[PDB]
Amino acid sequence: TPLVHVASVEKGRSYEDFQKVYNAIALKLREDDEYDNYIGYGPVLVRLAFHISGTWDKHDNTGGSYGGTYRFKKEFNDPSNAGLQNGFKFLEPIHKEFPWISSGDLFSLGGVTAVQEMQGPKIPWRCGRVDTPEDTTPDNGRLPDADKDAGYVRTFFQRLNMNDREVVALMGAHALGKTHLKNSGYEGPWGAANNVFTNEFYLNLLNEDWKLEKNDANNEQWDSKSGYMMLPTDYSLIQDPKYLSIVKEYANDQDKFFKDFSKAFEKLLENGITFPKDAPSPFIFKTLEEQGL
Ligand code: HEM
Repeated sequence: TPLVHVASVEKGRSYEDFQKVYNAIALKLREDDEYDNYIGYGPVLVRLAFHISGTWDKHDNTGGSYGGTYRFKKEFNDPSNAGLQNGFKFLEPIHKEFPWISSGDLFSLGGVTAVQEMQGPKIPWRCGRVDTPEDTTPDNGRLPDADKDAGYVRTFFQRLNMNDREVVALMGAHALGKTHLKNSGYEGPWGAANNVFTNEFYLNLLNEDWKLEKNDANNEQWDSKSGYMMLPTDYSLIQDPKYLSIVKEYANDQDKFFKDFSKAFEKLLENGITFPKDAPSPFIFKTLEEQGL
């Protein structure tokens, strides 16, 4: 009925092979630090990992990270994906260097690398994604809109099998990077340390004095006097009672948040994939720092 996407390890590669891809990405993150006014490419990679995974549909098993379909024009030119071409271009040279890795594996590894190199938690990762044909490319319109409420969010996430806790954990990724008017019709960062992974998102949500205003693209956003912004969907996390109690917990305990994020992120990246019993267990990569590089 539903497609079956069985993970198949890149022939003859082991842990050491993947750690090398990881190190290459990480070294290039360290090196191209001027991107986006010195934010670096971390945030854009994280966003890319979400976008390639978020097209999944638990009803017929289409979309998700397995097929590396973002590589095709249709998905590539998805209006919801505007701005991601920057993460793509960042990874190309890496792919050229390690041509045996599948796309889905590369896109998803980039997210993991980014998180860990920005001092986030360790995210166990699995290889085995296999490139699929251009016709397995999902139609545009499966990614979420920003101008909605908590109801919308819950519903949307349900399509990916995520519960409340998972939604809130994943959203703390909004501590990174910022919105760009030309990309999404929104402008401004969510906080101050936008290239270090922390629970800042939750603190800003609870602690700032947010004002609803229209931006230059004529969209509504929540603006704070500190110069931060929140999308309607971010703001909805404090409008929903179930969401709000989790926001508070995270605001209160970065460690808890890191644990929840880690699990949720890996789940997101593995949705739609079947891992045979002989498949290697998830790898945990060392950072540059841990290797002394
Ligand atoms: C309701 C769900 C979500 C909505 C509506 C949403 C919407 C957006 C929008 C409109 C942008 C700005 C794009 C631009 O102008 O460059 C953005 C950026 C971003 N998104 Fe989300 N997002 C959602 C969930 C997530 C999740 C689950 C993650 C990862 C766990 C994520 C990671 C990011 C990151 C890191 C950025 C900043 C990228 C940069 O600085 O280039 N988002 N998101």
